[PDB]
Amino acid sequence: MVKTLRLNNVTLEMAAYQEESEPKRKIAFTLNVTSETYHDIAVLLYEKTFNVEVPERDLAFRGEMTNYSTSLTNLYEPGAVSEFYIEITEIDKNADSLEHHHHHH
Repeated sequence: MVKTLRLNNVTLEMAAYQEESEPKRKIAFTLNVTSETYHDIAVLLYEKTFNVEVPERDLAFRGEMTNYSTSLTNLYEPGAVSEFYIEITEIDKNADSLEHHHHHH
């Protein structure tokens, strides 16, 4: 029961968590963001890579957002309002081959 879900230190709730376990493990969780902070969030879309960590199934996963899902939104407190898509595909090495690791870590 995937209730304890963390996206890079950020604990997350959802409404419709749906992961495709075959040909491509796509973690599609429906995040219902509310109109409270939705102002900036409407501008946010996919953004970055996500470190999906789940203690139950034991998955310290770092998948990529293909950024072409045609969905919007990224994070922020899930209430029960704007059901949005954050469907993260099982990361491939298709997108570039450079170890682009240097943000602040």
